[PDB]
Amino acid sequence: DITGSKSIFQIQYNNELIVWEPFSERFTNKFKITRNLYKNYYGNKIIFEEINEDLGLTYRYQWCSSNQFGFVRKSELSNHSKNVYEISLLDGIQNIMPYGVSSDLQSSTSNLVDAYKRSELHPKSGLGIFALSAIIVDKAEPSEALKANIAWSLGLNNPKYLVSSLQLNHFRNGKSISPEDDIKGEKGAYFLNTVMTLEANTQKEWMIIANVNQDHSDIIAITETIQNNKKIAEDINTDIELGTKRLIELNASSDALQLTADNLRDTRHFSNTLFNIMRGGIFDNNYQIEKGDFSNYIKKANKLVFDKIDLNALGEIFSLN
Amino acid sequence: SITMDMVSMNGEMFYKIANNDAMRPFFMTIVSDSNHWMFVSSNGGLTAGRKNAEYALFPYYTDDKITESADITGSKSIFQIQYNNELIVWEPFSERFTNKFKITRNLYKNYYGNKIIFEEINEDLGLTYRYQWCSSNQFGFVRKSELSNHSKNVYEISLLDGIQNIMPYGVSSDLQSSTSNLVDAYKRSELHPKSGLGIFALSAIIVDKAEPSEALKANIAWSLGLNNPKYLVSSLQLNHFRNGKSISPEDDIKGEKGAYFLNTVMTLEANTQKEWMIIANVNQDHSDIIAITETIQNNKKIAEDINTDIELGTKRLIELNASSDALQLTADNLRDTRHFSNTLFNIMRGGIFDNNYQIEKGDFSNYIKKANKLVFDKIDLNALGEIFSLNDLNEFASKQKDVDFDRLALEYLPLKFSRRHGDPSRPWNKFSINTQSEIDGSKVLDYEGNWRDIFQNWEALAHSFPNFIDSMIHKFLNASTFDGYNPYRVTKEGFDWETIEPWSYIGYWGDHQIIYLLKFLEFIEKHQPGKLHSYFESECFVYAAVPYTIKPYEEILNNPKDTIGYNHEWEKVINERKKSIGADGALLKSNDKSIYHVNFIEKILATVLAKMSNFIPEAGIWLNTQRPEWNDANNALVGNGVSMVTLYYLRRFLKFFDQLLENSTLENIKISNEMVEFYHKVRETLMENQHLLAGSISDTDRKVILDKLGNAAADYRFQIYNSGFWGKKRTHSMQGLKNFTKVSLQFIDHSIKANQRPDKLYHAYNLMSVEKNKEIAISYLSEMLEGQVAVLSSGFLSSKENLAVLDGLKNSALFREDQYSYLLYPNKELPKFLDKNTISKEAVSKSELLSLLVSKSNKQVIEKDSIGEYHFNGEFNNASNLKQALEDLSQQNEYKDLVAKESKTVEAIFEDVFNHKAFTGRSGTFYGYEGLGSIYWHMVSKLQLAVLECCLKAVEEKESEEVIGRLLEHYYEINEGIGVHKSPSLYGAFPTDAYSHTPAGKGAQQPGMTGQVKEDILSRFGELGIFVKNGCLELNPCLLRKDEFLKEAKTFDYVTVNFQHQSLELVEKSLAFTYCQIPIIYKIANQKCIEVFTNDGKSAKAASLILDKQTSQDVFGRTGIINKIEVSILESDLR
Ligand SMILES: [Cl-]
Ligand SMILES: [Cl-]
Ligand SMILES: [Cl-]
Repeated sequence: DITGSKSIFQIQYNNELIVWEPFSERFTNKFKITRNLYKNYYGNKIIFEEINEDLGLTYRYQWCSSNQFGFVRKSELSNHSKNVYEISLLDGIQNIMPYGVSSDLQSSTSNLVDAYKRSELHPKSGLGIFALSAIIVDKAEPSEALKANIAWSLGLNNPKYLVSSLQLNHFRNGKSISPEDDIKGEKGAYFLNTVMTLEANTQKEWMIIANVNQDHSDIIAITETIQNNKKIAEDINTDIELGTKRLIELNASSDALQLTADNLRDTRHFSNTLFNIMRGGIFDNNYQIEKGDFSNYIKKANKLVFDKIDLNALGEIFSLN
Repeated sequence: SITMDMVSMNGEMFYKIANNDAMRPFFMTIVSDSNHWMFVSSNGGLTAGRKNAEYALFPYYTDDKITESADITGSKSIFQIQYNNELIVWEPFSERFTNKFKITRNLYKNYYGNKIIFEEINEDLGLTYRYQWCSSNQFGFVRKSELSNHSKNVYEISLLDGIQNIMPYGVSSDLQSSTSNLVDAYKRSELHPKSGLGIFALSAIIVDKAEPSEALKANIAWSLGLNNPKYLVSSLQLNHFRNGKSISPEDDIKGEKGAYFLNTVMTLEANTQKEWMIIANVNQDHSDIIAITETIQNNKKIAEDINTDIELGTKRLIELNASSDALQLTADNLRDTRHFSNTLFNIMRGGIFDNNYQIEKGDFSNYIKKANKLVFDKIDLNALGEIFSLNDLNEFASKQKDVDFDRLALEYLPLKFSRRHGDPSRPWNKFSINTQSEIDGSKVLDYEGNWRDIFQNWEALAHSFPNFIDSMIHKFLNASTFDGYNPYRVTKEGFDWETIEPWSYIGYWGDHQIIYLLKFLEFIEKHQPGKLHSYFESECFVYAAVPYTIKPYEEILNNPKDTIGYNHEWEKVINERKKSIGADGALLKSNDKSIYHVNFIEKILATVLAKMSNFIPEAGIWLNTQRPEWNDANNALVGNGVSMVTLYYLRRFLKFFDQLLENSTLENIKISNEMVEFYHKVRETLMENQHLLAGSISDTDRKVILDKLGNAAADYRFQIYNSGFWGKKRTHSMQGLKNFTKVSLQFIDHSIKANQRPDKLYHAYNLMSVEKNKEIAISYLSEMLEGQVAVLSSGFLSSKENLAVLDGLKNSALFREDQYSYLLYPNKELPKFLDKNTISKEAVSKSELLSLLVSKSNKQVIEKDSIGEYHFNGEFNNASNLKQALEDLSQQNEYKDLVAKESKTVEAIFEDVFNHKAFTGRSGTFYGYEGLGSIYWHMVSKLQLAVLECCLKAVEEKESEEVIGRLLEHYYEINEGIGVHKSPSLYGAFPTDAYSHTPAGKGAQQPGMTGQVKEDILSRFGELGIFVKNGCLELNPCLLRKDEFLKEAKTFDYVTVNFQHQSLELVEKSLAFTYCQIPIIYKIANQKCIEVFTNDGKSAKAASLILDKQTSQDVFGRTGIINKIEVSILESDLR
């Protein structure tokens, strides 16, 4: 309810404002709903889905990974009713950690950490910066926090932004929010607020991207991309699919791929193999070895041997043979 | 919408916050007379237990997580209500059914702070549900439930009500915090069918050892008041019921969080109410559980016995608090309630005396045994009874002719009820309420506390028990070191010092000595004039052996952050003496004796000379002892920081001492031979530099003076660390000491005059640096509240100057508008993330190294972003990270030379970007606690007391009524800021409860045991005109407002010194309070008069409001001779 994905919709139906908060337990048995959960055959994507059967509205969000961009939350709001709906939506992620809090400190002393939080919005780009005012340390010495966690968005028109969960309940109670760009002392969050007309038999999509361990240069690169790169959505989707492709290549090298009459068995063999190579490893490239890695390994193993053996006769890459 | 009213609930008065759910949830401590603790949010989320976190009923987490846990932990109630042919589900206090019903939520807390009620009105159904938490020494926690039908309908209701996420016995708070999932696998919750009692245990105590580990205790919950209940011992079916279905009884659930739920079906008629209770307790063995099961089955009056024990709890709470003058009755119950809670939080932290001035032989005898085995063997306590007074002990001691017994007898403090101030909002502090023996639950007479916290609490406590002041003074002095400092903690047994575990080091706090000692010395001289004089030549004081070596002066000057080593060899000798003697083994010996004894004059010189040895003219007292002063958040000022704050209080200390010496008729003093050189070198340094005070002091002369003072201290301590005290003393002139005090005051006064700002505020903390190794330069820091508090406390400024300071303060950046009170230092905008760390293009291009690193796309030190701006590497926290990176670069051939050439240049660019030379600590770099925009209430209340003392000075010296009036206006406004009359939404909690701080973005944070309360106790006594001077009590308000006086008749229920609960009838135009637990009634009258009523049935009247010394001693001595005092006050003297 307080951490991760959160979505609230204010829907004009008749001359009534109706509030729907999918995946929450905030409105028990208010609506007939169906919840479905999806996971892909490779295990690297998951979709949460709620159908509001009273409104003929479905909300889905999907988690994907991107080596380049971090985590990508892809959202779809689908109107399969015969009605046109005026919807004001608040959607995003909450209890975003700032960079540089140890897991130990967050576990034992979360309240103290809050006093060091500062969440900001970069106005031009809509990117959210989740940082500390200082790295928390016992020493009586300066301790600058020069990295951040981030979240940003594509696909919604002229959004208002929150960088905290302070106004979430106000929205839940059918009221409108004020934009935030600088909140101190509170759990980080990243929410988009937009108003849209969702026609019958139509679907609206958007995505939120979040990443960790970002320095000033990393953040400027994203802000520039948001402003100048017309194909940024495509580049994100390309990097997601590259991820799947690389996952398949790793696993397939350990005989993960089978096709029988029974996809459950085929899928289980895939995941078995993945969990095996995740724990024990997979070979880099068949029986191929790199001179540089091998040379470093010998250096650490036995300095006498490393001094004595001349590896010049071997190429930059060579086989086990 | 959010109002606060007084409301009777079942015949008991509570404060009610209406619509409490419109406030951001706030955190509370529910107090007990016993060993209960309970930390609860206004939303219902809680942790609770007995003694400490290792006997938690509900899991012990930080206050954010407690607040966030309300849906799954603690109280839970679901009602299935048949109306029409519809089953309607209502879950009060939950967020499960948002806006399903029109509801009102109200929160109640009683005047004593030991009961809380949560209430939800379902306005659509005309149904109200309330539950109340109470404590019982015998039974544990009691949750009293009421379901009230105020509709015109009859309802068929099936209810599920109880408590969930009940801890099993024997889970450590550490394990529950870090590994709660593993704990679940060991849980087994059971129901005892015959009784309905729930048993919450582990299958085994969780341990790393490969050994059996039986879990032979449990937590329990049981119930009264419901007919034929079904029971759940888990939350597994909660959601089934939430969805309108019926439940199956449970009596054995493994692997799941414990819960205890009752299910019954009832017909609730119109205009009727149903009641029940749940009782829960911790740390129960098989015998304990059988006793409850038997009681449930056979004891017809068990409900009454529970209610009796709850009320006994309240009564005992009142008796404890009343003994420290907690009970007042004025026209304003908010003020009366705040005074009650202030006093409670004071005695909770510092303790309360067991029984007036009464001492038990057994406790006392055990204390002597632990203190000094030689003394214990030698002293025959037969002549004393099983119980005896402080006076009886003094008389007994006077006959034994043993100075070590004198000291131990005097130091004895029969305190109880103290505990450390840890809680979910102060999770770095471990707490344990160790007030009942583990063997038989009898009272425990013990105490422990951090130096500053406990001596602060005791100043307020002493007012109610004045004859213990000598005890406190000796405890303080005798726990001080020869080099003028003290260990970090005091205990009944003696004292504890910090040890070294890293970047871990020990030290001494600069503020610990002067002001805290002074308040006690001021107290005794008011109550017992001449008593301090009687100790001038009495060699009954000792020196605490704390094994810290303060380094030579030249090493301190060289690096004033590296100044104190732990002496492990000294430690071994102490531990050996402790085995051989007891606690007294931690006292310095001499060449001659096991325990070295000195007089009061020597003890004062020890602490004064240590401070003066760190005196930097025009700057203050150097902070160079590896610990800060009061403000931990400015802890990086240790090293080059200098305290004007301590100098201001030293001015007050030395003026007091100057007058004390002047009133003496002793012609000589007697001090350790070793101290003579030190005392003389310091005195001489000041005498021969006094000519400089005609103007300002150069940086050259500043160093000449500090070098002489510092070298003198260093030679003294070197001699004692290496050779010890030889045991000989020398006779010197009293005139010479008066000369020393006078010249010390001349230097301090000159320094004060050099520390006024243009805005009329005073400097709090300055910086020093050593220049051309021949000069000491001073620079200045921001305006700080603490400086204003200290200079206004100094006694140095005139009334007009005090008022100019306070006018400056009101108009300064320290005034925070929304709460109309004071910050510690200005709020400031910190740089936003993308503004923190940019290197100018010019600086990069002018550096060959940085330009080369950019060229080669090396990112170890500097990186260039895609709009062409330059940044230091994002991993750097400070210069030490930069240095390390430059050394890594210097391993590479192409960088080696440039790194050697430009390292200093690059480091200077770093310092230019980050300005770390200006860092004073986390105070300027965070947004809670002592941080930016935060009001830290203890310091505001110290300001209030200082302003009061300024008001009393102006009245006394007969300033113009304009000056008196303007000073009083400051007093009343500061008091308003404290917030007792604010709305709950502005205060952010119950305004009658103290909290540590209010940050910029939230209401009050950290409930209860703040040191603020001791200041507000003292200010309240000042307001009521309770003054002691020349051994005489005066009851004569000059600052008290007319509106404090009652507008209607009221009954004052109070407790006498002999624990009798009695009543007085007050009329209009009067009020009441107690002092030394005597009730005092003020009444408005045509003529001043005091009337003393004695237990012989007589009374005695005079026009003077100053009592004589003998009558005053009868008050202070708590002998029950005086029954009450009535004081007739002029309307024209009220404000
Ligand atoms: Cl502690
Ligand atoms: Cl303490
Ligand atoms: Cl001696």
